[PDB]
Amino acid sequence: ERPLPRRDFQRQVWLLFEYPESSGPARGIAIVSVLVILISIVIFCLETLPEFRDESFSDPFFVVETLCIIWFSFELLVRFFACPSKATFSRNIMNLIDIVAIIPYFITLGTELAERQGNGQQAMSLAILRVIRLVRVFRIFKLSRHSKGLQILGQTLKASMRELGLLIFFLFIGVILFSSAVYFAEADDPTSGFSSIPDAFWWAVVTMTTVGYGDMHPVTIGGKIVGSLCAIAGVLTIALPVPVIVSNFNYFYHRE
Amino acid sequence: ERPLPRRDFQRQVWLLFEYPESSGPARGIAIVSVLVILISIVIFCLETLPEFRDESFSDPFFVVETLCIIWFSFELLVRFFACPSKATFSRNIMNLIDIVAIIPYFITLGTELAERQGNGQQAMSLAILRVIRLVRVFRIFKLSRHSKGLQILGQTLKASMRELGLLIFFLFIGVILFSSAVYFAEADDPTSGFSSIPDAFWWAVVTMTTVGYGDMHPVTIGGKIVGSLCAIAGVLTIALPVPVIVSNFNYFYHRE
Amino acid sequence: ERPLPRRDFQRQVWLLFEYPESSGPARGIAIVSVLVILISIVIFCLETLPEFRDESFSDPFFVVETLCIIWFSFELLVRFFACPSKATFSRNIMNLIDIVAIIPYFITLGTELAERQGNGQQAMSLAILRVIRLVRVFRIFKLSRHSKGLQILGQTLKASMRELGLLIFFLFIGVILFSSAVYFAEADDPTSGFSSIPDAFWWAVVTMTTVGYGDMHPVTIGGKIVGSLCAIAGVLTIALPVPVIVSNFNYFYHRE
Amino acid sequence: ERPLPRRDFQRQVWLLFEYPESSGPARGIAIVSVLVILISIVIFCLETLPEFRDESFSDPFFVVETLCIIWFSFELLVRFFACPSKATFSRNIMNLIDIVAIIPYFITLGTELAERQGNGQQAMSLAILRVIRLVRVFRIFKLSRHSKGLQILGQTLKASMRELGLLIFFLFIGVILFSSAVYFAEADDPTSGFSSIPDAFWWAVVTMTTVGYGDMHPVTIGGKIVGSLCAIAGVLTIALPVPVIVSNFNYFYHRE
Ligand SMILES: [K+]
Ligand SMILES: [K+]
Ligand SMILES: [K+]
Repeated sequence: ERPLPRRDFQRQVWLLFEYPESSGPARGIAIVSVLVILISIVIFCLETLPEFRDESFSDPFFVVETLCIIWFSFELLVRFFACPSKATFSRNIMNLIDIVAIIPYFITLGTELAERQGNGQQAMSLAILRVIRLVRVFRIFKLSRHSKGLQILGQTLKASMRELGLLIFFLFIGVILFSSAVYFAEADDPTSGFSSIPDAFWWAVVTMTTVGYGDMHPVTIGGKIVGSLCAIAGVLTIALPVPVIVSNFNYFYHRE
Repeated sequence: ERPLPRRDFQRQVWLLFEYPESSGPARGIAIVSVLVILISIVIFCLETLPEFRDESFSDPFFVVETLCIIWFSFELLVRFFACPSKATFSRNIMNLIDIVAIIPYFITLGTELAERQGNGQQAMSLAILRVIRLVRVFRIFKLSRHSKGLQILGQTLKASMRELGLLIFFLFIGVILFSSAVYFAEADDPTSGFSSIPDAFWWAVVTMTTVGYGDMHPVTIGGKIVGSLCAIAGVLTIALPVPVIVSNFNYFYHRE
Repeated sequence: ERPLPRRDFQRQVWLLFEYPESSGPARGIAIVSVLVILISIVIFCLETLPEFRDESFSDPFFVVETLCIIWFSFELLVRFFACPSKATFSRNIMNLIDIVAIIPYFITLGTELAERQGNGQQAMSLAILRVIRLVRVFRIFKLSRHSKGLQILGQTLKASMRELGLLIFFLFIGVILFSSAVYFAEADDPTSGFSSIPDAFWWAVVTMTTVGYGDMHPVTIGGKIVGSLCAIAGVLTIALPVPVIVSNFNYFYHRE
Repeated sequence: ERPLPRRDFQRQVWLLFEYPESSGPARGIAIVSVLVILISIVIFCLETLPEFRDESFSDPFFVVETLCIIWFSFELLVRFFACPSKATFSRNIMNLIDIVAIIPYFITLGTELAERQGNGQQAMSLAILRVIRLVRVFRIFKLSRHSKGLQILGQTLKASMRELGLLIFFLFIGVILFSSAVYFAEADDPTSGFSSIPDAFWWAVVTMTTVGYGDMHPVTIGGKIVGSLCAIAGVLTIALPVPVIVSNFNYFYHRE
């Protein structure tokens, strides 16, 4: 188990914010957290449309974000307020997700107020600002608190690291081998889409995995001879470590 | 078992219309029902061609439908006429399929006679009438009475609801994650098909499941780096709960 | 076992033409049959090129066929010459393959000599003559005499007829359902490739099985909503009876 | 086990160059070999770009190759210098990979110096020189010394030769059968991409394996009827001997 605060207000509060099975208020708090997470995801994925892109203070999009960040920060602060051991809090993982999901809103807001008002700046960089906007998407994983499915998935992926390594390794070797073969089989032809070996990598990964987008396909006979072998060998290299991961997931899931 | 009427005419009739193993007439009735269902499906799927679309009373298409509806209604009425318990009849499922397959023909016919003759109407709506035409397709499931395969499938799908939930959940998370990544990796380029994050959802679902229609594919290098990972992760998220459903079906089917 | 002729010449001959494990000559005869089969297949698949198509007596293509038919007929006649029981010969299957592979050459040749010389004819029909040319391809299955793999495959396919029926049935139901849904979701749009429900069948089969050729894909949002579900449900309906057939093949193959 | 030299310098040297678990220097040597292999692969795959292609002595690309070949030759020579039995050295496989990876650099260099200086030559041939450049790619397999994954893969592929034969055989039969059917179903149409049976082979292999590049697809109804059956039968013929190979790999990998 875990220690309990065994006190007057703090123990009651921590049982409220930690165990959704306790009472009516615990279920209410949990549903509130789920609703706010969903709202924030929709806001993030919606503000990127062509229509509102155009070319702050009262915009509809800029409000909702502040409300969601307020609620996340309040929840994190209260949850940390009554926590028995600090070492466990540091060693956890959900708290890392929460703090990472709260950081970017402070950085963006913080950066604009100080610099624009009292300095001349590029932005920072086109790349730097763009990079942050992307990190803002980790709010999905806050649903790990409310579903056993994601936690089972996390444990399965942690247990099976080595097989992931093997799968990527076999894919890499196959990609290099077949890219080289099909580039050299089509150098003499003028009308070929393969300009260099680093350009056939995309074709090799899209053919081994059986997606086959349809651009860059062989035309010479020597090209087709190799494009068949790539298709055949993709299945063989892909399907080797799948049973291990499926077995791990099934055991972790049906365990209880 | 089930109670039997244990009477003079009604018991004989219900044994005729319920158990196709009894006699010659039972087999004849069953084959008649199968023929009529097939005819009705062909009529529904055939009257939609470009040729007879053009821009009622004696049309070839409008007759056959009335005959099929007559036979379905007669069969349902007779089957319900001699039924021991009403609660079982309400709690069943095949009867729901039958009544749902009979409703739309009455609504369409019923609506035209009263309104056109004595009122001015839009139709109802373009959408409303169009919506009903689609519901007319549930006549296929009336074959659940005549094949063990469909009933095995129904039981398997009922038992494995949770794994279906998990599969859709993992797909949804993967879709959002990779759509966001590949939209942000291709914002700077002018010649890109991805205008907004809600526009990359189609690409993500068509790549994770390995269909790969071939429109909307990445062009920048940063786009290709992510389009490879989507292809790899689609297999992993798809192939997790398949063994459970296959095991359920195999057990339900080979049970007897 | 099987009866043996137990005689002077006929028993020796039948042991020569039936059991390739006996002696050196048996192995020589077997290799000769394999070489002739391969030659005939190459001739059939080669005479169809654009170059020799253009718009008989001494053509290179017309000779080789007569030689191969001569050898096949000689082998069949000798094999039947010393056969203990006639009922077994009729009830076999390899002999059916041999006679079916020998028939078309006689029909084509036979038809030209009598009719052209003494009558005026269309050909017979464009379709009739074309149909026969296709039947000429059953010469491949004569390799069932020389590989255990094909015979294992034949036994597996014979044992698992019912699961094949179920697979086709589920595919048919899924095809009709999703074709109807995606035709009705795209009637209002002008620029759609789906003209009628019988036209969406091709899209449904190419999407459920995850080939995805790339013509005929949805454009409206309502179309995409259904095109995702088709992709998901294809895997589910395809992957149900595969384990049974794989188990049958594995048992029949590893049995000995 | 294996014999040990049991001597003063040679035994110490062979333990250094053979067992990376011994000491610090053994780990250093192993990491050096890995770094050099990776460098050489990058050089080979990088010198083929459009930019440095243009239309030796001090080029950046021509140096690095000489350094890598020097190190490979030194390592091979030292490893062979202290080897107990010659028969084992000949019967090994890693040494074959090393000598094959060292040969091409000598041939290319050797050929240019003698012939250009004292003779007039074509090159040798466009094909001959091109063929060698391709063989230069076997440097990847030198990583078999430093990963258990590749060695497990080698043992699995050696054990399962027969199932590979069966898979290719079933694919070949299916390809011929469906190519013939879909060529004859589309001869009458003018606007068809299938000019001859040898031209439909590419379509058959790309459809059976479910890649589906998207050129060459059927247009007539008779063509679509067969293009569906090809898609269905590809899964059946592909998925038969996969369980055997997966079982072999799993046993060899989880053995220890
Ligand atoms: K696929
Ligand atoms: K495709
Ligand atoms: K595909």
